[PDB]
Amino acid sequence: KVFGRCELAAAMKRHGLDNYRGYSLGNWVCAAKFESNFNTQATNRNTDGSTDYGILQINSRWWCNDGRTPGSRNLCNIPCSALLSSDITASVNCAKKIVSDGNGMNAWVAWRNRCKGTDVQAWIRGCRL
Ligand SMILES: C[N+](C)(C)CCO
Ligand SMILES: [Cl-]
Ligand code: NA
Repeated sequence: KVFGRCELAAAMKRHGLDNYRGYSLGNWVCAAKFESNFNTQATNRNTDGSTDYGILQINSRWWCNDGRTPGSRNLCNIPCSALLSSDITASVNCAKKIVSDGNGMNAWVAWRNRCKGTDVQAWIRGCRL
């Protein structure tokens, strides 16, 4: 599924992301925009052979099992495919574990390089929330 902007902001809020670990909703929307263009089916292979999955491009090195990332963990206890569902519940739940891991939203390099420090509220501007 490709979410609309305000559609995704609404789903994220309903699953308790808005201000989670102190990150306002625009931060999550901006990160998903640059990680996946709001497409739940987005995948991207990394140089190390791990893969990133879903709206927040969560990585198989640590967070999910895909059966093809040697030496990796599955700290969210999920198949990476669950991260590609139209229902964002597994991506949100695993994102809450990632953003709690110590480095906050710096875990997502596209958030640090394209969202951090910017006027992230613009991403939820005009949305009924
Ligand atoms: C969300 N991760 C930390 C797993 C990677 C970003 O693409
Ligand atoms: Cl933080
Ligand atoms: Na894994």
